[PDB]
Formats: sequence, C-alpha cells, structure tokens
Amino acid sequence: WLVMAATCGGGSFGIGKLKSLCKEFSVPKELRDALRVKYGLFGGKDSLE
Amino acid sequence: WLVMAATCGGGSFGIGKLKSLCKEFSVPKELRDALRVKYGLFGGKDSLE
Repeated sequence: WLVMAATCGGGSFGIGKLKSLCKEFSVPKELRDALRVKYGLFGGKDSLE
Repeated sequence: WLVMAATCGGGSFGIGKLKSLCKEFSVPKELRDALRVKYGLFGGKDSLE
C-alpha cells in the first residue's frame, strides 16, 4: 500500500465515516468537527427576555 | 460514496461503456457522441458527378 502510495505514504489527513446498513437517520458521519465544540449553536436557540 | 467523494460528490460528467466478454468487434463504447449527429461523414462517402 506504500508502493501504490508512491511519494506520499502513511500520511493520514482526515477520516470519514458511514453506516453499513440503511435505516432511520441517514448518518453521513463527519459532524465530529462540531463535537469538540459541544454546544455551538444548539445551547442558545431562541431565548430572549 | 459521498464520503470518499469529499468536496465534490454526485456530479456525473460523462459515462463510458464497455463489453464484458470479448468477441467479433472490440466495442470500446463512447461513439454515442456521433449518434446524435446521425450521419456526419457516412452519408456522403465519395459521390461526385
């Protein structure tokens, strides 16, 4: 796999994930980016006095 | 397949076709381009009075 790789090898940059079977919610999975930012927009939806 | 796709996905541009088995005429199939032009050069081969 380093031979097919040629000049650049063993250099992971980003890993995408997906569901094998299909059901309920589509689950195209790379929302992890907004997981470290645990509550970016969801905490404050429409709160005003 | 959209995950491997990354930034560009679901954007077909051109579809090539080919024969599974081998026989008679090779049939590398993308002559469809000259099918809408039904008779471009074949209609008039070498006709002259």
